[PDB]
Amino acid sequence: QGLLAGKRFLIAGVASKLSIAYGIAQALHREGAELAFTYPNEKLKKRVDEFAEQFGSKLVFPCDVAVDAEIDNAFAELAKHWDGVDGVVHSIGFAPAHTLDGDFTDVTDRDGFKIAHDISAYSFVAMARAAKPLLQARQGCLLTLTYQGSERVMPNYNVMGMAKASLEAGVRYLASSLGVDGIRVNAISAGPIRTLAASGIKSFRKMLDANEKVAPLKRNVTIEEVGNAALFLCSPWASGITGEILYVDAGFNTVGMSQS
Amino acid sequence: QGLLAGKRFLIAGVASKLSIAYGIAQALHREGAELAFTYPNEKLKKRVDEFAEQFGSKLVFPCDVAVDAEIDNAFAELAKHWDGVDGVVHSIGFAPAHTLDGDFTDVTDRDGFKIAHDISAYSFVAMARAAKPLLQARQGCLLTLTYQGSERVMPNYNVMGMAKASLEAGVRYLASSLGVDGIRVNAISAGPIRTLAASGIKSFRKMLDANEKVAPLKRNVTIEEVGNAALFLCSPWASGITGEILYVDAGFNTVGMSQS
Amino acid sequence: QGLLAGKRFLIAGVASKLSIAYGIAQALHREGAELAFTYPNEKLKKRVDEFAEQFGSKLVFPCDVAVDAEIDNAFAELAKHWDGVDGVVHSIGFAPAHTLDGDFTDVTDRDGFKIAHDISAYSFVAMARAAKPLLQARQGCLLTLTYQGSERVMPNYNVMGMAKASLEAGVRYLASSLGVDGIRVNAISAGPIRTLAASGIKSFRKMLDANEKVAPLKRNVTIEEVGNAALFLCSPWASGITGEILYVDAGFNTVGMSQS
Amino acid sequence: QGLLAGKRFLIAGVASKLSIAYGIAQALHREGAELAFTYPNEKLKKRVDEFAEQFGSKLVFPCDVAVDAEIDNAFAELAKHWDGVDGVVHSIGFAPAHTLDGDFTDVTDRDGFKIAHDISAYSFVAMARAAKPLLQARQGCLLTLTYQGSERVMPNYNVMGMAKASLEAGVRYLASSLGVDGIRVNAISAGPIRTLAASGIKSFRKMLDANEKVAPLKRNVTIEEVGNAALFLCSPWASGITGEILYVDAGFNTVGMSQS
Ligand SMILES: NC(=O)c1ccc[n+]([C@@H]2O[C@H](COP(=O)([O-])OP(=O)(O)OC[C@H]3O[C@@H](n4cnc5c(N)ncnc54)[C@H](O)[C@@H]3O)[C@@H](O)[C@H]2O)c1
Ligand SMILES: NC(=O)c1ccc[n+]([C@@H]2O[C@H](COP(=O)([O-])OP(=O)(O)OC[C@H]3O[C@@H](n4cnc5c(N)ncnc54)[C@H](O)[C@@H]3O)[C@@H](O)[C@H]2O)c1
Ligand SMILES: NC(=O)c1ccc[n+]([C@@H]2O[C@H](COP(=O)([O-])OP(=O)(O)OC[C@H]3O[C@@H](n4cnc5c(N)ncnc54)[C@H](O)[C@@H]3O)[C@@H](O)[C@H]2O)c1
Ligand SMILES: NC(=O)c1ccc[n+]([C@@H]2O[C@H](COP(=O)([O-])OP(=O)(O)OC[C@H]3O[C@@H](n4cnc5c(N)ncnc54)[C@H](O)[C@@H]3O)[C@@H](O)[C@H]2O)c1
Repeated sequence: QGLLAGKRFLIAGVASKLSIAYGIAQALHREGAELAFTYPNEKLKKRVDEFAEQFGSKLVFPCDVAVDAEIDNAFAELAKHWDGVDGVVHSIGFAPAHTLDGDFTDVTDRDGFKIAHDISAYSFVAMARAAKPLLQARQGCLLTLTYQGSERVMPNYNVMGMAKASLEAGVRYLASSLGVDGIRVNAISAGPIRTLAASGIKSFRKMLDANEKVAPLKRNVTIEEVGNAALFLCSPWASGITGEILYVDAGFNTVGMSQS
Repeated sequence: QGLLAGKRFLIAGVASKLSIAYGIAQALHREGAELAFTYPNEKLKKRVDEFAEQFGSKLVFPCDVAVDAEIDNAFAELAKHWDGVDGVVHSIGFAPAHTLDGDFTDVTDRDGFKIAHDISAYSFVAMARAAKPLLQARQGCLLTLTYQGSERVMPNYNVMGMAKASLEAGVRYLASSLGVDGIRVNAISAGPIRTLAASGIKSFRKMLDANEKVAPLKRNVTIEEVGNAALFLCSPWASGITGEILYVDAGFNTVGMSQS
Repeated sequence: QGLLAGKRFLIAGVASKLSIAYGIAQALHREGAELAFTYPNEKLKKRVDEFAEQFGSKLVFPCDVAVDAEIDNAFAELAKHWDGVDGVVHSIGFAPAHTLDGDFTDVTDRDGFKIAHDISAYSFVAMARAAKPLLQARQGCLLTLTYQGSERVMPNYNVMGMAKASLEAGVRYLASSLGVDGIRVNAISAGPIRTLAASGIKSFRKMLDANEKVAPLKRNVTIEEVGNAALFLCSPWASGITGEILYVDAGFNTVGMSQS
Repeated sequence: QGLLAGKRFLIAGVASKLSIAYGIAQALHREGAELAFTYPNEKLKKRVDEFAEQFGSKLVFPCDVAVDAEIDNAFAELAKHWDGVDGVVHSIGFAPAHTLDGDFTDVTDRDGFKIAHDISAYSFVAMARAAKPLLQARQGCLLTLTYQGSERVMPNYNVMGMAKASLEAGVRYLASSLGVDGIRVNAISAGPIRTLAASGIKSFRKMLDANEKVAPLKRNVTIEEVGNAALFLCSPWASGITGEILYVDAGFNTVGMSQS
């Protein structure tokens, strides 16, 4: 038996096999978890069904976190199939491209700010409410991904750095609120990894090349290592850890100035 | 001839004689600065006109930071009068009443999140964009107010924690964007202060009494030490300080666990 | 197999069955690890022989970290039995009772300060150096314990706060130095736990009680939960992690102010 | 008059006209402070009398911070002239050369650890204790200098980072220990400036080049910009500010990764 024998986990935000969430899906399944999966939109449905089956899963649901009623239904639809759940993994984030390309002051407009924070920060609080019942059942847990662009400035990150800072404070507030029920809320801050949201971004190459040089382990981290770190926080080995941001970035955050 | 002699400062967020905005206006004036002012809406037009008079000022303009026209217009209006400005002081913050009262997961709703972040965080960026031409002239600087509820959970603060965390990251993103022009960007993390944004609230009472016991100096902060600290971060004595979050809370944030 | 099958770990700082290093050992053996052990003075030896016998181990050595030869010695003595080690686990700390018993200014003399930083902080840098040859073979990994009394004031803790601050800086620096050799350095900020360090102290309970009231999971943490976190940080599941301070304190570090 | 109208201030650690101590003293004298100085060893005495002459001071005393006797005497010898005192500025920092030149794990020996901590971290505590009676009288304040080597890795800083972290904790433990006598205790974390610590070192030249590139204000900071921030923390404008590490580094600390 694996560490999560006969446990249930919903995984929000699986678009491709390069995803962080795919790396998280692998790891949990490896340790004998039973996965459910949400999809954002009808175009993604067939691919998420293929990914679901790859993890021996037939529990797929449409959930666009921009809509309230999709969040409510997607967990009311899950409540039919499962009478409880051990963890929900939030691995969602978005910003309009125009707010990510350039200098923060000019391109950061109201509507792009409003979306960044809605999808990337409020979805997690929305999802935490719509899960609270099925989580209370098994004293389950929450996991989200964040980026250190929130604590310190990173080129081009811009309005995401704010929406990610909102989300990390939001982790600590969910943790205190849901603590009394036995639910743990945690996040991982991942180093840069090549996925869909990095597709063809030219900054990303140089920026990964910089992260590789600056980091203490002299390499960029893998979706495998983010998967294993997530698993730990989704497991009973992390029962004393709530409210935590776990940096999985080779120790890049700890470096103030690199020799060359 | 005080420290700020023949300098100009727009002060955004004066609603009463209790306000941190008021305290800041007092000490900047007390050092010989030419203040301009803004007011949210028509109902607060007279009271601010009255508070404007007090500091030799007649440069009062309408600014609801919810609307994009009103932000840009009021920064043209001022550009007729002034051809330069040494500082802008953001001191605006709002969240709907039901978001600041209950269980975080239970009470915190999509629009309440949108609104809180929109007024309490994006307004700062929007004002920095609008204020950018004038500040370029004098190589001036920005200042906003934040609360350590972002960094560590406080009771009944909830989504404002998420909104302040977003604002504080914003301060750093601005610090880097506008730093090429000598424009500084800082914030003050004020202890709790009975100002207008706590009246009718019986929790805030208990909150000030706790703060007095935990704080090292064993006393709350009113608005004149927050005012004098804003004076400092707005003076040429802080020419080397940008992107800072200065804690004006008589040490509260350093205490891990206070005796009883 | 267990996760740590065919892996070797040294455990420095086993005093009693209340100890954290004791708890750590139980976790590591439970997943198939072959432990070594150390003892500081002659009076401890047989108790450490007996704890080592409980984990199927006759690798028990003298290592008083006050003495350089005794640190240099044991890692030559270990070098006979093992060609390569998968990690040292530093779990040593000390301060003269009189320094942890009163007002910080009144009681913090030069020798107290000297011992505190020598045993609790410096030692980790020495035992990193002594252990580096055996660590490079299997790309092993270090791990010390710390208390959040470094980052915020806890009453009585006093000089150990400055020692732990030094130690946590010790971690980030070693992590950069030894990263090049593939080595991971990490710490755990454990919540307060009743162990032989507190045995005689009245005020520690009132401190343990406070933690339970403030912490979001409303409970203290066990040497098991610390132990299980230390297993994860010593494994291939934490290969993407170095320089981290992982809080295992049921989320006490996230709360600025708790209901009552 | 200026801000510090007939206040008294002690300045430990003026080495030359390039020192921060000197630069602070200057800015403190500008606002009407009567200054007293100390010197370390018999060589520096004339130079420190020569400098103390520049600012109106014949109050100059011998104080090697390695020795307890000269601390208790220096504050007994000051107590003759001055009945009370308004602040003590601690600009003392020292580590061996060998410890600040190489790989961290190799060059850090027990004695170099003990010197770096004992001088750069304990000296600040020891002086606060001797200076209590005089400080208590005028409800005076303490200031110290630190480097963000404590919080993140800057190359070749090595064991000093452990001492600056140790120090930065002591600022908090002293802020809460001496807080009940209305004594404020703060530190300035200063950007890199060329001083007598930098003289002879060649890495320093390169480290300022990068710090200028990275820092949002595109410039290093001046002893006058550190002077005027110290002034603020030693003044009545900072009465709500204790236990603070104020960054005066052109916002370098706020940058995760600079473009280029
Ligand atoms: N890429 C990195 O190196 C990195 C580093 C740190 C943190 N992260 C975080 O990891 C998370 C996962 O991103 P990723 O790296 O796997 O990239 P990704 O683009 O594959 O993942 C983001 C996911 O968000 C989903 N999503 C977008 N809008 C949605 C909506 N309205 N409703 C529902 N789902 C929606 C997408 O379908 C997608 O699967 C993000 O929140 C990101 O900020 C990534
Ligand atoms: N009082 C505290 O405990 C404390 C501590 C730290 C920081 N802060 C923050 O400092 C700032 C100042 O608050 P305050 O203490 O002066 O209270 P306040 O109510 O006097 O000030 C808030 C200001 O925001 C303005 N405002 C609200 N909604 C607006 C809108 N739609 N458009 C434009 N202006 C709008 C109000 O007119 C008012 O002037 C806020 O951001 C607050 O959150 C408060
Ligand atoms: N228990 C807590 O509240 C707590 C919380 C966080 C961190 N910590 C830290 O974790 C570590 C483990 O503490 P513990 O709870 O296991 O206490 P413990 O007393 O059970 O273990 C401390 C160990 O340090 C050893 N030690 C003391 N002086 C030594 C010396 N000169 N040379 C070598 N070894 C020496 C002791 O003999 C013992 O084995 C310490 O560094 C402590 O500061 C403790
Ligand atoms: N300049 C920078 O780059 C920089 C940046 C951040 C922090 N700092 C810190 O600021 C402080 C001032 O450094 P500086 O730039 O003026 O260099 P400096 O060497 O000129 O000043 C340090 C002072 O410490 C004194 N000192 C050393 N050992 C002593 C002892 N045993 N007893 C008494 N006095 C002793 C010296 O006499 C000297 O005046 C130090 O703590 C330094 O670590 C410097």
